[PDB]
Amino acid sequence: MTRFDVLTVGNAIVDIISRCNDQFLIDNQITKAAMNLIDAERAELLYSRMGPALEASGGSAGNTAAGVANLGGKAAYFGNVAADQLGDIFTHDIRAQGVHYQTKPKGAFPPTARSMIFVTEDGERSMNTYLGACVELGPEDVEADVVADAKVTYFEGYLWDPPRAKEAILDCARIAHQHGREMSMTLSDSFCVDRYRGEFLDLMRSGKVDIVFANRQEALSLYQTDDFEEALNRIAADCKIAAVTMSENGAVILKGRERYYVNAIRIREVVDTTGAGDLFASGFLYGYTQGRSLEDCGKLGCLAAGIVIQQIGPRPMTSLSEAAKQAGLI
Ligand SMILES: Nc1ncnc2c1ncn2[C@@H]1O[C@H](CO)[C@@H](O)[C@H]1O
Ligand SMILES: O=C(O)c1ccc2ccccc2n1
Repeated sequence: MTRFDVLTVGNAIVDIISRCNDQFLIDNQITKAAMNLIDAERAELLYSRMGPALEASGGSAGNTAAGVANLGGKAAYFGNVAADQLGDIFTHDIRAQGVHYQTKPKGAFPPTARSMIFVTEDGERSMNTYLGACVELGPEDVEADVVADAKVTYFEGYLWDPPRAKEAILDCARIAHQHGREMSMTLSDSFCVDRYRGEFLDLMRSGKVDIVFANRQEALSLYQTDDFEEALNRIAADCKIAAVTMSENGAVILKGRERYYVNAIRIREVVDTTGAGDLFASGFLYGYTQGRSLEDCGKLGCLAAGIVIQQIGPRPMTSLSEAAKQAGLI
């Protein structure tokens, strides 16, 4: 037996969430629906223009680990915060969910990462992220025993922005594969894919990544195409398993020549799309590490995604395991 189902690795971030009108995005030159990297000065500027807000632990991979644990799986997380109040919040929330989290802060400065997330009337989220302490994540933060004892190690494409995180990920891939485990990544964001297109392709083609998560936008960006069918064919050729999400249109899981389409759950109303892809990965990787069929992994993904988009904030505040039991996915 193993000690963990899923280890995730990401930018440790606290979210600062507010609703805005569409004009706000245009006036502030915020790219809608994207992750927008910002410096400390821009962070202060945007915050001064933001309305009253709510705070919640975030980080894409963090959300994913929390979601695995909520479902009843065993999760761990690597990510670097600062020794400050935001970091203490971050540490509390993820450990409180029963996720193993032992990455040690290096000091108080730079401070813990935060993302100002603006939710428009259509439920879309536009993130503005100051990386702070996340720039310090490196190979020293790899808990080798944790990687070795985890069935799957999953990481963000977003980790390619800070300088040394990629080296930790390469160490992770080596360890995971030497112990017969699997590696997984999410493409994270279509602009992130654009920044690191060749690098991400090489991760898949060299076999460093076994399982890739993408949405439609990321897949189209990856192969620089308007043709979604081309994108699916190419992604299936480049990685062992691909899980591609398509919002209200559900998901498709690809493995060689196999394709498994999965319907999205019908929604009351889309409240806030923040976390949707993260929780799709929770559900998928929980199913995968429980030995479930690829279709059933996709079902568990879409269930968790559907739940998170019906609340404010990125981590479901209700029981995913209960929801899966009621859905017969157990
Ligand atoms: N650069 C980033 N790296 C990792 N996660 C991010 C980044 N910017 C925003 N997020 C997280 O994305 C989550 C939504 O997927 C939010 O909870 C937010 O914290
Ligand atoms: O075809 C492209 O080259 C392409 C496609 C999608 C993109 C999304 C964000 C940034 C750059 C992109 N570039």
